[PDB]
Amino acid sequence: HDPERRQRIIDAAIRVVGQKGIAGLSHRTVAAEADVPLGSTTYHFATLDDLMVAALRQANEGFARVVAAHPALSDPEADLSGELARVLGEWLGGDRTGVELEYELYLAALRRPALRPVAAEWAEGVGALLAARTDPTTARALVAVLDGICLQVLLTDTPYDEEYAREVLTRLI
Amino acid sequence: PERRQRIIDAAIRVVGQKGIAGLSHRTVAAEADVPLGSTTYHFATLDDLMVAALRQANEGFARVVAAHPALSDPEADLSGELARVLGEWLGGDRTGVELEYELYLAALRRPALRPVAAEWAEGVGALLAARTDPTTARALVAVLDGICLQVLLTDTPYDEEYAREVLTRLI
Ligand SMILES: Nc1ccc2cc3ccc(N)cc3nc2c1
Ligand SMILES: Nc1ccc2cc3ccc(N)cc3nc2c1
Ligand code: NI
Ligand code: NI
Repeated sequence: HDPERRQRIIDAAIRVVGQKGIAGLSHRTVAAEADVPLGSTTYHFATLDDLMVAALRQANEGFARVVAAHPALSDPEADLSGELARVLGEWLGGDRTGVELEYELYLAALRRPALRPVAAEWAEGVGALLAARTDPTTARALVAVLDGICLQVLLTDTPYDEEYAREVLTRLI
Repeated sequence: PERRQRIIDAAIRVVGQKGIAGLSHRTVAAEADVPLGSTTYHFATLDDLMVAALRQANEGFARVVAAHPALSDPEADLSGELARVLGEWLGGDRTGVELEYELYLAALRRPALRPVAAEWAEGVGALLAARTDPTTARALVAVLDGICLQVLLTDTPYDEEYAREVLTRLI
C-alpha cells in the first residue's frame, strides 16, 4: 500500500483523459499531471490497462453516490422510469467532460479485454438497483436500453428528451 | 473516383487490425500502397478519413436487411427476425463488428462523426420505423446499441431469446 501517491496518480489519470483523451494517457503524462515521479507511476500500474482499469473503477464509484442522493430510486413507491430519466437528464446536462471521460474509458473495453470485467462491474451494479425492484430479466434489459439512450445523445449530438426516455424506459419495466 | 475509394478500403483495413490508434494518414497511405500524403488530397483531416470509413462500413447493415426480406415484411415477427440478424453478426468473427463500432463510438468526442453516427441512426430507424410509431423507431436503434455493447463490452455471450424479449417489449 501507498494510497496517496497511488490515489493522486489515478486522479491525474482521470484528469489527463478528460483533457487529452485516452490517446494522451501515458506514464509520463500521468506522472506529470500527478506531479509524482515517473517510477511511482510504473510501480503502481505496471501496464496502461491497470491504470485505466483503476480510473474507470473510480468513475463508477460516483454513480453509486448519485443513486444515494436520490432516494426515489430505492423507494419502491416511485416511478422507476420517470425517476431514472430524470437522473440521466441531470448527468447528461452539466459538463460533458465528466460524461465523455467516463464513457471513453468504458467504451474502451471493446478492444481492451482488461477493461471488460470492470465494465461488467458497472452494469452488474446498476441493474442491481433495478433488479432489487423488478425481476432480473427486466433489469438486464433496462441497463442495456438505458445505455443506448445516453449513447444516442452523446453520439448523434441530438439533445436529451426526458419524456421520450421515460416512455421507452416504461416499455421495459 | 477510384483513388478516394482505395484510400477508404485501406482505412477500414488499418482499423480492423490496429484499431483507430493505428489510423495515421501514413498508415493508410501505406496500406493502400499510395503516395504518402496523396491521401491528404481527398481527405484533409483524419476526421474526414474516419467519416468516409464510417459511412462505408455503416452500409453493411442495410445489405443484411435486403438479404432478409423477412424484416421488411409488415406481417412478420420483427423482434425474432431482428434478434436473428443480430446473432449472425455477433457470432462470426468480431473484427467486422469491432471496427465498425470503434468508428461509430469514436463520435463520442469527435464532433465530425456525430452527423454520420446520426445518419445511420435514422436510416435503421425508418428502414423499420415506417412500420408505424415514431417513438419505437428511435428507441429501436438505442435498444440495439445497448443489446450489442452489453455483449461486446462485458464479454458475455449474445442471448438471442433475451434480445428477442427485450425487442418484443419495445415493439
Ligand atoms: N456508461 C454509463 C451509462 C449510463 C450512466 C448514467 C449515469 C448517471 C449518473 C452518474 N453520476 C453517472 C452515470 N454514468 C453512466 C455511465
Ligand atoms: N452501431 C450498430 C448497432 C447495431 C448493429 C447491428 C448490425 C447488424 C448487422 C450488420 N451487418 C451490421 C450491424 N451494425 C450495427 C451497428
Ligand atoms: Ni495487408
Ligand atoms: Ni441471415
